[PDB]
Amino acid sequence: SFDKTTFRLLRGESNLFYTLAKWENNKLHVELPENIDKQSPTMTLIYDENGQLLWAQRDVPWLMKMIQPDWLKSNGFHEIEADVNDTSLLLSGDHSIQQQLQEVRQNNNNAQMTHSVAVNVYPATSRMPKLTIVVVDTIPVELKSS
Repeated sequence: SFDKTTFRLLRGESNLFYTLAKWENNKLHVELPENIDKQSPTMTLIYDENGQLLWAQRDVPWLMKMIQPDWLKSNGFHEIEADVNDTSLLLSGDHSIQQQLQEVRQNNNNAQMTHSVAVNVYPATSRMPKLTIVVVDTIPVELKSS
């Protein structure tokens, strides 16, 4: 389930990467230093107006397969369910949550995890072509803080 905090985090990251991105010589450039890459747990994906991926913050095949093409045309919100192993492949970043994730695995037979997804479509501007930015919250809602 979405909460206001998640809405702001996802939208904020979307704006961060839209602002960071630049189009030059017919190509998208996302010059991303490491400390900003690790700043947030979220994972950002950027597609062109035809739904083709231009840049991914991290490459996680199972998740990419779950982002439906028809979700990339207009602003929206979506939730994707996945098993614990897939979530571990998506988080695979900072122990804190990871430690909690293993706790969930042990104490549940086949717990289902749910990941929050926000889609933001940016109309073309004088300096950037039309872009669709997808931001995935890598911390499943079952593990969210209160």
